[PDB]
Amino acid sequence: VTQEAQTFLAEFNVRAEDISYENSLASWNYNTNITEETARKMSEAGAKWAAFYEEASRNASRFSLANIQDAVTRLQIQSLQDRGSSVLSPEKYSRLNSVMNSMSTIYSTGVVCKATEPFDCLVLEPGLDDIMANSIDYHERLWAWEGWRADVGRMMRPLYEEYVELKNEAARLNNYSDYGDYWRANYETDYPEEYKYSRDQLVQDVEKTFEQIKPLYQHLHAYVRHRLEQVYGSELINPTGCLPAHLLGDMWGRFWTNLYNLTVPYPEKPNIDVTSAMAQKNWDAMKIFKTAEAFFASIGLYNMTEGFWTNSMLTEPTDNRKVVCHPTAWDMGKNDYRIKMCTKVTMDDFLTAHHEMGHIEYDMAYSVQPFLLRNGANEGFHEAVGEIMSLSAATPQHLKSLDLLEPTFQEDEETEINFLLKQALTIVGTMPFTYMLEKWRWMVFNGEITKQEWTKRWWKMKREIVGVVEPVPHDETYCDPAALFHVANDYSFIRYYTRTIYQFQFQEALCKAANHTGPLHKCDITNSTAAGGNLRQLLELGKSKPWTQALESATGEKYMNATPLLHYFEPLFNWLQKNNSGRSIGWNTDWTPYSD
Amino acid sequence: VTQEAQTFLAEFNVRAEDISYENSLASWNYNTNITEETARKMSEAGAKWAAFYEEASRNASRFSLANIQDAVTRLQIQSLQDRGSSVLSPEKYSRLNSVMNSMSTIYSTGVVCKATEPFDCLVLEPGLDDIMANSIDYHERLWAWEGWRADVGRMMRPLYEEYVELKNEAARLNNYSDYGDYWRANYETDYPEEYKYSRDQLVQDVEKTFEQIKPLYQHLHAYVRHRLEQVYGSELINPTGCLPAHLLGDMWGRFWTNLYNLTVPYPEKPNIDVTSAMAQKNWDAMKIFKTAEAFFASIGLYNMTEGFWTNSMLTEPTDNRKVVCHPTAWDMGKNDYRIKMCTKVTMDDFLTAHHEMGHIEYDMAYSVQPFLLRNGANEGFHEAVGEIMSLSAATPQHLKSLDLLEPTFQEDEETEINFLLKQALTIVGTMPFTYMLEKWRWMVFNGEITKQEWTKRWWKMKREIVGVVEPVPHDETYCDPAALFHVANDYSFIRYYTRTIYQFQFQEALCKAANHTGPLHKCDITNSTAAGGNLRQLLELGKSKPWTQALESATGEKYMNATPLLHYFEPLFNWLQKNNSGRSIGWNTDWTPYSD
Amino acid sequence: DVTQEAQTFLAEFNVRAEDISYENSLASWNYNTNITEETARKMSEAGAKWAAFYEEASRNASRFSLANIQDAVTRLQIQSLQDRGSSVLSPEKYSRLNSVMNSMSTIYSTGVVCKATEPFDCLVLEPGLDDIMANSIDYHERLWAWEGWRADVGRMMRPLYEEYVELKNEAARLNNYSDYGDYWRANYETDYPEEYKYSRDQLVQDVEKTFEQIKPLYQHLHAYVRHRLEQVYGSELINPTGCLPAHLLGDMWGRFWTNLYNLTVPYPEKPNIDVTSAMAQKNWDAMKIFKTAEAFFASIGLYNMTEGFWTNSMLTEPTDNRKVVCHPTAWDMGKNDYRIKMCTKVTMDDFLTAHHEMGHIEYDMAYSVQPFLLRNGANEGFHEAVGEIMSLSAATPQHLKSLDLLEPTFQEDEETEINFLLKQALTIVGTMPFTYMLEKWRWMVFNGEITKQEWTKRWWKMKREIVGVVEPVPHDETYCDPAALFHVANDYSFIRYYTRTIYQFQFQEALCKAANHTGPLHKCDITNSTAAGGNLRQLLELGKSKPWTQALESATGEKYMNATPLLHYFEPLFNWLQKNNSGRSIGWNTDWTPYS
Ligand SMILES: *[C@@H]1O[C@H](CO[C@@H]2O[C@@H](C)[C@@H](O)[C@@H](O)[C@@H]2O)[C@@H](O[C@@H]2O[C@H](CO)[C@@H](O)[C@H](O)[C@H]2NC(C)=O)[C@H](O)[C@H]1NC(C)=O
Ligand SMILES: *[C@@H]1O[C@H](CO[C@@H]2O[C@@H](C)[C@@H](O)[C@@H](O)[C@@H]2O)[C@@H](O[C@@H]2O[C@H](CO)[C@@H](O)[C@H](O)[C@H]2NC(C)=O)[C@H](O)[C@H]1NC(C)=O
Ligand SMILES: *[C@@H]1O[C@H](CO[C@@H]2O[C@@H](C)[C@@H](O)[C@@H](O)[C@@H]2O)[C@@H](O[C@@H]2O[C@H](CO)[C@@H](O)[C@H](O)[C@H]2NC(C)=O)[C@H](O)[C@H]1NC(C)=O
Ligand SMILES: *[C@@H]1O[C@H](CO)[C@@H](O[C@@H]2O[C@H](CO)[C@@H](O)[C@H](O)[C@H]2NC(C)=O)[C@H](O)[C@H]1NC(C)=O
Ligand SMILES: *[C@@H]1O[C@H](CO)[C@@H](O[C@@H]2O[C@H](CO)[C@@H](O)[C@H](O)[C@H]2NC(C)=O)[C@H](O)[C@H]1NC(C)=O
Ligand SMILES: *[C@@H]1O[C@H](CO)[C@@H](O[C@@H]2O[C@H](CO)[C@@H](O)[C@H](O)[C@H]2NC(C)=O)[C@H](O)[C@H]1NC(C)=O
Ligand SMILES: *[C@@H]1O[C@H](CO)[C@@H](O)[C@H](O)[C@H]1NC(C)=O
Ligand SMILES: *[C@@H]1O[C@H](CO)[C@@H](O)[C@H](O)[C@H]1NC(C)=O
Ligand SMILES: *[C@@H]1O[C@H](CO)[C@@H](O)[C@H](O)[C@H]1NC(C)=O
Ligand SMILES: *[C@@H]1O[C@H](CO)[C@@H](O)[C@H](O)[C@H]1NC(C)=O
Repeated sequence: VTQEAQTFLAEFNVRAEDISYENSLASWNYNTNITEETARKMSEAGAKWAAFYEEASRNASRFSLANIQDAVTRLQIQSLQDRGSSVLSPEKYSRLNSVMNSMSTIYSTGVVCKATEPFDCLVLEPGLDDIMANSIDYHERLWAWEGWRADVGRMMRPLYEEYVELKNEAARLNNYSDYGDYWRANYETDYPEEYKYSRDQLVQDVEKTFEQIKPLYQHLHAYVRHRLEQVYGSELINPTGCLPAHLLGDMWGRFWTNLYNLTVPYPEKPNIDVTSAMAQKNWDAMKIFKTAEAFFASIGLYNMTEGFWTNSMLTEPTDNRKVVCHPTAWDMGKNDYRIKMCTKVTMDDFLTAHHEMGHIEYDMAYSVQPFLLRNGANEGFHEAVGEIMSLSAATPQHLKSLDLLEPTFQEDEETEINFLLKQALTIVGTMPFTYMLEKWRWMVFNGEITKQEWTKRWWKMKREIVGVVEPVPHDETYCDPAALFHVANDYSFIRYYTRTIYQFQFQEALCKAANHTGPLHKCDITNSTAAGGNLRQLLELGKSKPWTQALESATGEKYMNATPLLHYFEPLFNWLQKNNSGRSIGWNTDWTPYSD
Repeated sequence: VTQEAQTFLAEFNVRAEDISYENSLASWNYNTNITEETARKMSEAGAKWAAFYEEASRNASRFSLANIQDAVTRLQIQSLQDRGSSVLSPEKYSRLNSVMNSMSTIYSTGVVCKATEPFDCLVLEPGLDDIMANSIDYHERLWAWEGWRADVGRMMRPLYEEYVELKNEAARLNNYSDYGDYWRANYETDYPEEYKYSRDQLVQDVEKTFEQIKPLYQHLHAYVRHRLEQVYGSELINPTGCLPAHLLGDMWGRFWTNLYNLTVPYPEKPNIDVTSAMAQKNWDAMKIFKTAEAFFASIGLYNMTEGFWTNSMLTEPTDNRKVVCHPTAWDMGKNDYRIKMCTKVTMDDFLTAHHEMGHIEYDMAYSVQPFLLRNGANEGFHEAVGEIMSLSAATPQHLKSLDLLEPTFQEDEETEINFLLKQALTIVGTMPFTYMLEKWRWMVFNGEITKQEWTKRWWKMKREIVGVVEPVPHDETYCDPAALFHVANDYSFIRYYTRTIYQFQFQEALCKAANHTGPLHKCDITNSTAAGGNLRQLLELGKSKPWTQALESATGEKYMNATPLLHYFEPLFNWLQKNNSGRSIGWNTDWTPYSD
Repeated sequence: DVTQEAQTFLAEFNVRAEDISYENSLASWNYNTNITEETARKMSEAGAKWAAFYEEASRNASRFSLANIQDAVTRLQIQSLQDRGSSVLSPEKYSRLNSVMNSMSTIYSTGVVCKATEPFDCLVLEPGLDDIMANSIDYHERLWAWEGWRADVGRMMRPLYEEYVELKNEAARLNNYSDYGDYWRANYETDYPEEYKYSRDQLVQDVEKTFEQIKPLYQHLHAYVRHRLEQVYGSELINPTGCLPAHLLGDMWGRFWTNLYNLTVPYPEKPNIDVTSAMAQKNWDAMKIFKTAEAFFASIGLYNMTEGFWTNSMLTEPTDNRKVVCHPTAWDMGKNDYRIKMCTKVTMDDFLTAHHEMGHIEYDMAYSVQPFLLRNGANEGFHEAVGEIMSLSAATPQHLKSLDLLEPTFQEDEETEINFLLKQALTIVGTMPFTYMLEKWRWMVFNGEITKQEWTKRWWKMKREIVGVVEPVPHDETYCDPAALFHVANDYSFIRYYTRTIYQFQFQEALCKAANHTGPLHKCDITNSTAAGGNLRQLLELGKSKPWTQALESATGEKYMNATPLLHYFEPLFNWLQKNNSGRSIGWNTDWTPYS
């Protein structure tokens, strides 16, 4: 029984590595060389992965987990046993395909058109993304926002209602309750009793730690809301009500980082922008990577494979070749670590480079585990591992190490509150947003939000949870969640929440390992070797052991804990309490622009 | 002004000699003992030398060559009027030192790391090298080649471009069109008449002698090509196209010597194994350096000094201290001649013991000349002098005479063809590699090759002139010339080309003077006093007379002639004309390992 | 809310103002095509009617809170209109300034310097001193014209110039500007779209930031001319290591070095590219010039010329018909009236001028569709910049050969290319230090950084500092040498030429992108590129609706002035200038003057 399980697994893994290697290959050649053959050869290789993974999961299903003896085979044979969406019929399964594919190309090809002159039609990326990052014209930020919602979003709704049907349907067939139970199962460490964690206890710990985080945000919300008035006027911001989504710093208010210029604490102070110094010194892309390399190399982490320095696209491919420049790390496989990035000589990219080289390390580290176990402990682990590198690299003492800053930079509590704010805008402001978004999706798969309360219970949950109100009413011809890439591309979103909490559990366990004396935000893990130890011990695990066990072994705690996050931000917490003395620290759920 | 210039050289020759002797001291001390205190003192010495020669150079600039009658004092106040890198502003001097100082420490610290498992990083000092000399794995030789280029070659690229800009500015401040023009100032014997050689003439005559060698290079090329199809196989070697740069037997394809084992014409015959003959003759490093001086005194010349015996490092001083084991012959100045060498009992180091002592004798003959003229008649001479030596030493006449070859050793063609072949790998394989490397710098300093087409035009010349294609496509992010030490450490290269022609013009000259009749390759100048008389007259010259006069007085011809070489390699060619009847001398300059 | 009241006020202002300024352009067209006294009367009457309408309407608009206007467009108009300009000042101080301004302008036009020998005949600028300054090589004749233009006319300005700056500066402050230099620097201030802002300080920084980008280039062009001008004037009058004397630079100021080409021709035995002869043979009039220019615009996609253009425009000096302003200008008369004023000849310079002055007409006819108060180039330089990219493509020997102006057998070797590139530099690179330093000395005089007692004292310290030009005769505070320029006596800004010359190359590179032409930028013509011309249409159709920073982005990709495409253009000359500037210097001693 166990003999055949290891036999079958020994067969699969061989043809599997070889066939998804063809799929990393075909995908690379698409993203770096965007044409139509590459379009074909990518779906031609994806299809081969789908049907080999389909059949092999049916084969795998034959094996009863009760009659397996290895903790390691059970876990392999378990995960391969998830037919996921092949459980449904070929007609229904391809109706889910076309519906999912149409949602996708609707998103990709969207456009909202101006109202005068040539009726110029503008695309999300980057036209609309550019207006939502940099514009302060209330009515032009609205223009883009309600057009993206009433013209693409409208084109989403019927599709999404089928998607939800067919996804829920398939899900149930797999002994899950809704397609949100399917996704929660990523957090399920059932198997060791000391480390048992259910799908339920994910929903609970999510909300629980949000609540631990809610206060900080409400001072960030009350802060931003106030210097949002200075720019748009008292007519347009209710001092004490929810904030309009079009005014949040990108298309959805996913992040608030573009509202920095409007909400910088101490404006008369400089910044930590090294792009200046970086470049003064003829600096190039490699130097960014090769310094990222010596960071990890300093921690006793893995240098970069030769395949890495050849087969990566680290810079934009000069001319005549189109590229999905979004930074990405590919565990291509068969020992093929590559990074995709149209790198520039900027501080953002410098930290982005650290972040992406982190994902590789993780991929190299757990290269040792068998093919089916070579992924992060759970979904939000990869991301946390990545970002903690940016946490250390961005510090001023590390930037004084690399000569990218003169010993003149004063740690003025001003630039400390400047730095911490830009961080929270990004890192805090997304945690209600990401929680509410994936909640709604859970509650729709739940059926708690019936199909006739979608646009009602969405914008209600926006107002009550996130502090964010619609500037124009929406009926049920809109599908505001499918306004966002991940909702319409069949991607989970809770991970970005669980990234955030985990990365500060990590950063604190790591900055304890190196005698760190004081403010978390001034921690750099470099030259630790000791921290890197704990860091290597987790990363080489992939999914070999429950996410609970590796969180405890590296940090000391078996469970998601938002307290370390709250440490990383205490100075700013204290600051928002003291600035927002005369404001209420909360929001109304009855004021809307329309009601004003 | 003759009188004063003379009085000024009077002051300089004494001050100078004394200071660069302290340098020779410091630098030697670094190479016989590699610790911190030695490198520092070495650098402090290089300072005082560098400063002293600037002021000196500046004072000689005051003078006026055409108001100096004595060609001798003309000559001396000339070479003293050249600075370079010093003419540059006090701020740009540092920018050039750092640029090179990081280039050079980039090449020394260079590693490349695998992915197979414990990611193991390998330097090029004792490793990546071994992989290129001893390997048959296309993929691993690609692993090191491509990786050496995409870690280091790239890591040089923004540093070569600065060096090139700042160095051309110095050459031009020194009234030379560019840094190529600067470098070809060596060959300028434009002062004495009838012997004027202009710098651009070197360019033409290097090319004009190159063409004479194309027919021998191309057959040698087209033979190994076939020897490589039988190792790596027809879908890795194009039988009518270039040869992939990584299969060539060192890191750069510079010398094809380690390819003998693949390419040897008669692998069933025997090689010259005086090694084990030296082994059972209880030989030691001393006995080698003693049979070498005993050579140098049968050419009627001088034995070694007492300083050579006690100051030289001839046997590796164990590992109790660390040493630069590259074999160098040091003319330390103030009458002090040393050789640094990690001599073992290898037929090869027995040859390099003759070759390096050759340098010393040349050093000693011209010791009678004034300090600023105590150097070889041009760069090419000195590295040739020592070669005409090892040419004689290893010819089985000379070996039998040392009782190191059987009293009845037979010289059938099979052994004389295996011998000549192996040599031609060493000596003919690198004539194209060398003409084409130095061309490409020349056309970069000149401006003919622009930064947008630096590596496009690099690899295009590697194909046309050299018959050698890249295994991986390289873009403008690499700087493949600086993957090689000489390029990254600011060293002129054509000297290895001029050398290889000279050594054979010299050696026919001396085989004539020795009434040697027959194959040039079987010539020995031992117990030849007519030979040595000729060679001493040339050797005392130093740079006192035009290198043309020098080359004329000893060999008759006063310019480079590729035809003594075509004479030494004549049996080989006739063999490569018949052996390649079925092959196609030539190479397509289009096919690549990556075009299907 | 005020937007609506302001749109009513506009529409009532635009009708009547289009109506009056048309009369104003008419009156003054009638003046510059027919210079009687009745035409002076009517030109003044018309100017004063306008002046009244503008005092009268900028008052009516002063009471309009710009922040209370919703349209960027309808705000930008009301903003412009809100500048009283010089109308702010008293009735007494406005007439003062105007009369101070006229007597400056008339001194300039009527100024003479006389000879000193026989009937003491006196010379004028247009058909007099200019020729001496543009043909002569007799040092002491050039000194006569340059030095008599500054002690007759120049000194007739000084008191008027001091008065004018004090008056023009009150106006400034009363209009909320810190000096008059600020008022001027306004043109580049764009700050309505918050992604696309610019401040009057940023101009100063960026003019200085780009000028440094160009200094190395202008230095080698300076250092080449100086060696040439020694060759003529000898060693005692032109210091090899020092500033050129000021009366030896091509015209009365050295605004352009163009007329030194005869003296600094790189390869003077090649066939010249003056097409003046070929047109002479082919029997061209100006109508052929203007029709080939038209067709050029036609060829790119831009419009042909209106009837009103051909029948109204004076393109030829009136034969037997009164006096005329010859200087090429291009009149956007109003009411869809486009014309050109010019005294064209059959000479290439006018041929190019016909492309660059039909370019303002193309710009005009394009933004015609804009509102009246928005019918201008997005800043000073844009307008001149459009024309100068028309002359670029017109001036290439390739575009010249196509018109049969060059022989079909015109060897376009790199010697005529470097010959052609040098003449471009002599007009273009020569003038940028000229303009910057001058504007820099104007701005600082208005600042107060340059007090009255140091006007001339500072002026020549800046000539010696920024432009490498020294005065052959000492001057003092009874001079006002800067007011010997037309634009200084006639209150015209100047930084435009510096900004124009920077824009034209961001333009040319962006349009040669669209034109599918690769290679040296000097060889790009854009004729028959409907594509190139369409991009140029969507720029040109804007006028001033959107900010310039944003115009530059939508046309070149970039938002800020960039010296780089101008560096690419001249890059070949710049490498050639380095080689042919070897035993020379790259700079100037500020201390040496031809009298000290
Ligand atoms: C990681 O690699 C380093 C060497 O690579 C670096 O590359 C550059 C980006 C620059 O940072 C250089 O300083 C580095 O050299 C390894 O350190 C070297 O290892 C070799 C062989 O083990 C040794 O001979 C050298 O002396 C070392 N260099 C120094 C400066 O000490 C390091 O061991 C590698 N670590 C891992 C985990 O792969
Ligand atoms: C070079 O030295 C020899 C003697 O030293 C040699 O040392 C050893 C290498 C050994 O193998 C032999 O070659 C010699 O022992 C000089 O020759 C001797 O000179 C003396 C005095 O002039 C004479 O009486 C001896 O007969 C010579 N010995 C031989 C073997 O000929 C020789 O002069 C030296 N050469 C020069 C250029 O100084
Ligand atoms: C601009 O005018 C041309 C016609 O120009 C005439 O002929 C050319 C050879 C040139 O020499 C001009 O200076 C002449 O005045 C227009 O081309 C004509 O377009 C119409 C309609 O598009 C077509 O029927 C004719 O065949 C064209 N004439 C030729 C000779 O091909 C051109 O469209 C005008 N461009 C504009 C308005 O932008
Ligand atoms: C190699 O160099 C080191 C350092 O230059 C020598 O060590 C020094 O020896 C002297 C006298 O013996 C001491 O006073 C110094 O303090 C030593 N310095 C250091 C850094 O140890 C060493 O002697 C040299 N080795 C040989 C074999 O000569
Ligand atoms: C170059 O020439 C100058 C002038 O003759 C020498 O300058 C003097 O050098 C002495 C000794 O080095 C100093 O004591 C004086 O102070 C110097 N005087 C001046 C005016 O420079 C200089 O030494 C010469 N340099 C060389 C290397 O020969
Ligand atoms: C070519 O082949 C010979 C024998 O196959 C190799 O010779 C060995 O070389 C090493 C180092 O040079 C010596 O220490 C050994 O003693 C040699 N072996 C024998 C049997 O003599 C040689 O290494 C090969 N060359 C290459 C480039 O692989
Ligand atoms: C990109 O793809 C096209 C067509 O698929 C192909 O012709 C081209 O050579 C490719 N370029 C690459 C892979 O660099
Ligand atoms: C020029 O002006 C005078 C007086 O204003 C007038 O009489 C004459 O006709 C005018 N000529 C032209 C061509 O306008
Ligand atoms: C300014 O206001 C006066 C007063 O009503 C009006 O008569 C005049 O037309 C206005 N001038 C303009 C709008 O130029
Ligand atoms: C540079 O040196 C050569 C050699 O004499 C000379 O002919 C040339 O004129 C020198 N150039 C300068 C600018 O001094």
